[PDB]
Formats: sequence, C-alpha cells, structure tokens
Amino acid sequence: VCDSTIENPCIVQDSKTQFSPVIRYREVASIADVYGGNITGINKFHLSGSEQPSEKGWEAIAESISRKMKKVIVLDLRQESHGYLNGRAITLVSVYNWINLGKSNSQSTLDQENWLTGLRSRKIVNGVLTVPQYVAKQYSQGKSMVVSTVKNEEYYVYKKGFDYYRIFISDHRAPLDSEVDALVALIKNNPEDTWYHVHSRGGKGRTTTVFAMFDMLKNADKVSFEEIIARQASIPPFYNLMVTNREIPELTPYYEQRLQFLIHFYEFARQSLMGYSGTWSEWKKLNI
Amino acid sequence: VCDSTIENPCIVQDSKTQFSPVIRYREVASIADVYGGNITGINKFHLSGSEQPSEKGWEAIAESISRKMKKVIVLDLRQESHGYLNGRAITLVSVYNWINLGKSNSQSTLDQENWLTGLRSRKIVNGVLTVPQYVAKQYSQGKSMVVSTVKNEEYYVYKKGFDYYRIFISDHRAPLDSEVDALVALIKNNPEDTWYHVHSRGGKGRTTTVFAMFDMLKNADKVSFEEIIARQASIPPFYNLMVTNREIPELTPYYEQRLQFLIHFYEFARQSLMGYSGTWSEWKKLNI
Ligand SMILES: O=P(O)(O)O[C@H]1[C@H](O)[C@@H](OP(=O)(O)O)[C@H](OP(=O)(O)O)[C@@H](OP(=O)(O)O)[C@H]1O
Ligand SMILES: O=P(O)(O)O[C@H]1[C@H](O)[C@@H](OP(=O)(O)O)[C@H](OP(=O)(O)O)[C@@H](OP(=O)(O)O)[C@H]1O
Repeated sequence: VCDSTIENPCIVQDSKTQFSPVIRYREVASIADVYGGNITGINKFHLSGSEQPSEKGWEAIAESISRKMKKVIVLDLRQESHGYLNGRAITLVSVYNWINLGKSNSQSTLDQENWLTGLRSRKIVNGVLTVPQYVAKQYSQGKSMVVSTVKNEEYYVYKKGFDYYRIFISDHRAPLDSEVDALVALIKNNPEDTWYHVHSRGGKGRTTTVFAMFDMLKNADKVSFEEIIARQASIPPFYNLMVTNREIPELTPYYEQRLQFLIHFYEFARQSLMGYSGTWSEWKKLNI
Repeated sequence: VCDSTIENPCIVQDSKTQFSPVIRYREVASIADVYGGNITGINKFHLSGSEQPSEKGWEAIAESISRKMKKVIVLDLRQESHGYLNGRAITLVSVYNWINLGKSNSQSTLDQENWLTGLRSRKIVNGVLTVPQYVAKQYSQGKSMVVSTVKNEEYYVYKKGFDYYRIFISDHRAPLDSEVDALVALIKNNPEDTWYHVHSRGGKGRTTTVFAMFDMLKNADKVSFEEIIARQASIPPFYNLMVTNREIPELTPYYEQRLQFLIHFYEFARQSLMGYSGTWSEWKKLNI
C-alpha cells in the first residue's frame, strides 16, 4: 500500500471513467467576448487549454480544435509521471504531486515510462485510488483493475495527428529557466498560425501561467501587466494568477514566486518586443 | 546560374540559419513506449537519428546523446555532395538530388571536397538557394553570402569527439550491395554498446531504412517483417517503409525497390541469426 511519500507513491486515477468529459476546456480568443478592458492582440490566438483529458476527452478536444480551424501541438506542462490505465488518466502522486521534483527532464521521462512499462506488464493493477480517496488518505481502499491498456499521453495525441511537446513544470510552481527557454523557443520555431492545446493536471495554475506567457510574448508592449493577468482570468475557470492564497495555504510561497516570475517575464517579453534578442536565461542573468 | 542538371547543379541551403534546431531527432529505444505490438529487442538499442543538422543542431544532438549514455559513430548515409557554409548545411543538388549517382565512393568524396575547397577559396559565394526557391525553380534568385567558413560534416563531428563513417546511399533509393556490406561490417566491427547517430538529408527514407536494417540484424528471428517495419514507423516522423506512393510520384519505382530490398535483407538477417556466416553480397548471389 502507498503512503504518498516519494518512496511509496500512490496511483491516483484522475478521470472518473474513460468517458469522462473535459470540464475546463477553453480558448483564449474568447477573452475578446467577455473581458471589458484592453483586449488588444487577443482574438487572433490559436490557443486552447484544459485539464488532463480522459480517452474520450481527447476526442472532444480534437473536434473542438477542428471546428475553430494547420499544425496542432499538444503542450503537456506536467513534470510528474502520468499516463492512462484503461483510458482513464492516472498520475503517480507523492505529497503535493512532486514525484519528479528536482530531476532532469530525461530522468522524469525515464521514471514515468519505467512506471508505465511496469503497469503494462501486469494483468491486474492494485491500489488504484480516486482523488477523493487520496485526499482522505484512504491508501488501502484502492481498487484492483484488470489491465486492458496502459498508455502514455503520446498514444492518444499521436492518434489524433497532433504533435506532442512536454514542458516539465512542477505542480503549483513557476517554470524553471530551462523550461521558459524551451517554451519561448518552441513558439519561435513554429509558424505563427500553429495551434497549441496547453494542459496541466487540473487545467488551472500551470495552464493559465503558460497562457499568460503566450500573451506577454505577443502583447507586453501594448497591454499592461495587470490587464494581461486580468484578461486571462476573465474566461472559465477564471484562474487569477494575482491570487497567492488558495485552498492549500502551505503552497502560498510557490504561488508568490510564480507571480514574481511573471512580473519578470513580462519585462523580458516587453524588452524583447522593443529590440532585445537574447534568451530568457540570458536576460535573467543580466536583469534579475 | 544553376539549372538543376548535373552539368549546372544548384547550391541549396538546407538549414534556415546556423542556429536552426533539429526537427526529426528521435531514438529507436523510444519505440518501446509508443508501439502497441511486438517490442522484443527494441529497448536496448543505442541508436538515434535526425535530418542534416545545422551547426547548432550538432550541439543539441551531442547533448541528447550524452544524456542517454561509450564510443559514438555518426553515420552519414548521403551519397550526394554536402557540407556547410557559415554553419548552415548545404547540398549540391541536381534533379532528384542525385549529383553523385553512379560514382564510386572515392569519386563522390573527391567531387564533394573539390566543391567545398572551391567555395572555401572564395570571399563571396553566389547563387545560394533555399529549398523553397529550388523547388520553385527560382534559380536566379539566390543570395550572395560573404564566406566566413566552409566546412565538411567531419569538422563538426570531430569537434564533438565522435567518429564519422559514411555510407553512400542515393537519395530516395535502397543501398547498393557494397554499402549494405559496409554497414553490416561496421556493426560487427564495433562493440555492441556503440552509439550510432544515423542521418540523411531529411531524416526520413534513408535514415529509417538503416534503422530497420539495424533492427532486422538483431531481431529478425523473433519479430515479423511487418512488425519491424511497423514499429520503426511508430515514432515521429512516423516514416513507414511500406508506403510506396509518396509526394513525388515519379519516385515510386525506387520506393518499391527499397521495400523489396528490405524483404530480402530481412531473410538474410534471419538466416544469419540461424547460422549463416557469409556477407550480404555472398548471400544475395545464392538466394536472389
Ligand atoms: O487536478 P487536481 O488533482 O484537481 O489538482 C489541481 C492541480 O494541481 C492544479 O494545478 P495544474 O492545473 O497546474 O495541474 C492546482 O492549481 P494551482 O495549485 O496552481 O492553483 C489545483 O489547485 P487549486 O487552485 O487549489 O484548485 C489542484 O487542485
Ligand atoms: O531534406 P529534403 O530537402 O526535405 O528532402 C527529403 C529527403 O530527400 C528525404 O530522404 P532522406 O531522409 O533519405 O534524405 C526524402 O525521403 P524519401 O524520398 O525516402 O521518402 C523526402 O521525401 P518525402 O518522403 O516525400 O518527404 C525529401 O523531402
């Protein structure tokens, strides 16, 4: 039985079933129809987001994107190991969902795939907890499931004809400099009309952080920091990056550091639109 | 001005700039995480591949290999003359990219280095076309570039501490018997843990052909021909050697002949694992 430590992490099922719908899908362009302030530069974005989809959720997302549209990149922002069991999204969870904190991206991927390969070799996976059970620390009350499939996200993304690109952000935290560099380079290295579907585990903090970064890179020279944050918070699930006191109070320092990073990334973005040509890491060494 | 004939071939710049990233890098071992069929014998391969890198792409490849690991051999599969101008990959292109078709390997190398030596002696190289310009036959719209450096691939491979080994395969075609012999001998003449980075011009047909040959030599006695081809097609760029009708229809005969060769190479590989001890050329004389 698991106990939520990194030595005995828990298998947590995120999808209620393999048919569960997407509940935090949204498109950034819709901000232009709801936000009452500066909407300059919004309505052209080719940008959607969600929480981790079930197997069937990937169908709904692919359909939503087809209706609004070119190349599609699914942007997985999750550092932690995750995948699918019988079409249900699953995560390998240690306290605060930081199983891969401090690891190189290569090691994060290796540890996830060694885990999925291990599950895939079993006829029955034991100890599968729901999110309520994990929160309630009912570690021994998990279900035993006959394995039909064990898959990584790539399996479902590739099936839709989309590309997959992973940015290894720790849950509840700001991206590290390597991952900021990676996101800026990804955007620059692909056509302006590329569609990006951004997702995290819950489709809240990491997803909305990256949405704001996209916005800043295009518009920081024409829209104030406050209005970028506020307009990103204007569409469901109304995630406001200004808020640093959330349901889990012990995470406040990471929400504070995340907003502080966004302050600095805004200045980088603004200066980049005014002539600066280096990377985020280079700018940060000189300016922070 | 060039006209794409062998008498007046074109200088075509393959890298957008000297900083352009690698877009078709992949490692064969990753098949074990994506392919839903027989993955026997895959996850141990020390094998990566790509298209022709820019100067900066060689950095990214060297870093990727270091993270996954011993001796490293860069396997250049390109018969045609190619090199670098100011860190951008360049090719000397006649119709279908067959400038060196029918030449001995020694002559191919001599013609390439006489060409690079010629460019290196100039202060300005004229007529440098992009791939779009060449496709559009805009032979006179090429750019004139001040020469900072002119280098062959060896310059960048040696800089990384890697070995360089060339297999002279014509674009869009199967390897000739001498080059099959050379590849089998190279693999046999180096330790099992040798890392190979295989590349062609586009990182598609020739690269994936050689990947499949590596796979067959190790696993043809335990994996069906169909599953070897299918599993090699399971990772980006999803190059499927079974497909014989591609974007350029006039090349279909060469894609057909390439698949036919792979059928025969599979039987050679299988018999070799069951006792046969001769070379490909010897086997082919007796069995085809
Ligand atoms: O998917 P579940 O298991 O529900 O967990 C979610 C994810 O961790 C969210 O982050 P992300 O979307 O990046 O994966 C997190 O957002 P933040 O911690 O950044 O706020 C949510 O915290 P709450 O905001 O308290 O709901 C948390 O409930
Ligand atoms: O690098 P560029 O200039 O883009 O040209 C590429 C190379 O010729 C590819 O072969 P290789 O990787 O061996 O160099 C070829 O693969 P095949 O002809 O074998 O299929 C591609 O054809 P397409 O598959 O049609 O894209 C072609 O577009």
